[PDB]
Amino acid sequence: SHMAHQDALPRLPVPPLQQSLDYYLKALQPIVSEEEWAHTKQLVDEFQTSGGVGERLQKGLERRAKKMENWLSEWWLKTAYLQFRQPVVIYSSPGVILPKQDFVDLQGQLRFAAKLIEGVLDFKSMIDNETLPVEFLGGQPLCMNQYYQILSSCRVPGPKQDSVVNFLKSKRPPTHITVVHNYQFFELDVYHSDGTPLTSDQIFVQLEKIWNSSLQSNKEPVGILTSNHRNTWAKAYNNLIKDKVNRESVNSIQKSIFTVCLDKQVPRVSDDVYRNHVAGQMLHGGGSKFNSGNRWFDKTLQFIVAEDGSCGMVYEHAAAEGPPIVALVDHVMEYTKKPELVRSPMVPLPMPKKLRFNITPEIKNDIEKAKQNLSIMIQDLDIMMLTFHHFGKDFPKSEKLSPDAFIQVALQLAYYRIYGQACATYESASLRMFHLGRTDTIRSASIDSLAFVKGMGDSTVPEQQKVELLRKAVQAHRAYTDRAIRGEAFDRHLLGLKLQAIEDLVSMPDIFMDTSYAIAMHFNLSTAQVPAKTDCVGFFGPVVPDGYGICYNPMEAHINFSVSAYNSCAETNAARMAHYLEKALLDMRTLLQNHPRAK
Ligand SMILES: CC(C)(COP(=O)(O)OP(=O)(O)OC[C@H]1O[C@@H](n2cnc3c(N)ncnc32)[C@H](O)[C@@H]1OP(=O)(O)O)[C@@H](O)C(=O)NCCC(=O)NCCS
Ligand SMILES: CCCCCC(=O)O[C@H](CC(=O)O)C[N+](C)(C)C
Repeated sequence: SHMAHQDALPRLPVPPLQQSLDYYLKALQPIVSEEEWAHTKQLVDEFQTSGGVGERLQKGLERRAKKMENWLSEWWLKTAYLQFRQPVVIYSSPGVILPKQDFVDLQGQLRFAAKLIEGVLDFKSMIDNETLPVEFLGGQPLCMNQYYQILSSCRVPGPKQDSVVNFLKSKRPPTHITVVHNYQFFELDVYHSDGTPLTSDQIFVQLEKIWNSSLQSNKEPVGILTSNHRNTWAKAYNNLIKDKVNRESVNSIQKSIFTVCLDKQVPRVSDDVYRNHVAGQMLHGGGSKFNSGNRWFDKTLQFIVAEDGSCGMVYEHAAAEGPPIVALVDHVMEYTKKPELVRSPMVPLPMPKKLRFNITPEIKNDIEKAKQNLSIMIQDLDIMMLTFHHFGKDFPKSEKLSPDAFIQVALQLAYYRIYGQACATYESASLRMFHLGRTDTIRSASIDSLAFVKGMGDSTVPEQQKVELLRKAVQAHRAYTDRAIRGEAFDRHLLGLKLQAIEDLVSMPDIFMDTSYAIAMHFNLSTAQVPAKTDCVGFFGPVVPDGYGICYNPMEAHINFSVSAYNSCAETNAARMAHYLEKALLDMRTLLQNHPRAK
């Protein structure tokens, strides 16, 4: 970002070896057997002995930190995304459900879309001018690098690994966005010759031309190709761009500031599954027969505007994290609520260029294969959207407890109630207080949380006694959270030690081939909090076949929840997990209310 600000930021540290290993052993106690823990304990001692393997790997990481801006940056981006070969849809690209808008006709839909585009361009002005306000977390300045990765960027299919292109700072920065309607892409300039951005009224006029130039959905949904396996898409992509026209259209899409998807009307569904269907529409598009072909999942930022008033977005994870994305959302949404002023008669405008695609028998086959693949993915995705209206951050705070920790502890309780045991739990932690920092792992399953979930369901433990255990678990989780954001967690560290071993060309350390580590890294619960002023909520698929994907936005009086699971695993059920979570939160409130502290 603004290089001045970035330079004053501390560099991602490398936690002490013995410290991280100690935290690791503690986080394992609640998720592994005594026999397994005892063995790991032995591997740890040997691993960190003087003159041992761990010490050499640690030294390597410290050297890496001295010759790079962030010793973790490239490794993370690579292992977490660029090398992740599964489809980006559902398994990687997070989806976001925004507050439903009130437009009831085409003009209204296009009206909001125009306002949204203008709001994004407004936010972009701060990025180009580097005037974007500095943010804080834990009272520390935060990295703003992510904001210069979301716009005018795109992921690119690679035979072995993927790459990312960013034109935000190219010789002549893109001044156009891409609009998709009925699977057809259009190149739309949102800036005038002089350099000033088009007005909402002006953008609206352009969207109309675009909409009328693609009234029928007869064209092939070429964009659905971006939802297939990366290896398959890499090859299909290479073929697709062999045509001059096709390559030209793709280039326009990749360079576009961002994409706006004008989704078509979808079959009315039951009211008890409506929100789940809107979440699916934002995450994957619903299917090849709906709006899945009306997208380009390699594009970093995709804003979706439904015909029935619904709206949201889906973004490619290799670019940024949640906070930056939601920050842009809060600004855009708040912008669409701003009144109108200058309604002067706008001057004529050019016809948005239509990014055509020359289909061939081979390309057609690729599209069909993509449809088939996407159909399987969607059929296996189990989503449950839960709006916890009972309460929000308000109650936990009135109890002098961290809301997020309260929620995480509630999730642990809910899981234990269902399966009778704890499980490796992952909660995203922001490392933005460090230059180029992304995230680390907060492990919600601990000695204190397990002690709580056990005593909580113990009909032989005094209700007041469960209160102490509850507060202790919450405090323990808050402590872990504070350490994580300060670069004191151990997950990314341990990952670094393993990649370092690989780089040092030494045999894989036993500690990394240990069963305990496999268990610890197999997150049956993958979660993250998406704080936002806008009453929205994010969602993503589970990270493992037998796990859940839980995302939430804690508001003051309520909490927006999203729970995902796979139908391939009979042991998991999104609705059930959501219900136990809701009940878990309530029971914890009841417990605390039944035993006030003040007198
Ligand atoms: C882990 C994380 C979410 C915790 O955030 P947090 O703001 O500390 O969450 P908390 O629940 O502790 O605090 C929320 C509110 O409760 C309050 N609070 C916390 N502890 C409290 C206490 N003991 N008593 C009273 N109030 C308390 C906070 O002041 C805050 O108040 P606000 O509503 O006025 O802002 C954050 O540190 C982080 O890392 N976020 C990034 C996650 C991410 O990257 N997500 C996207 C992944 S792609
Ligand atoms: C709208 C975005 C909601 C959060 C998505 C998220 O948490 O992505 C995580 C990023 C990280 O922790 O590195 C990964 N995860 C989805 C697997 C938790």
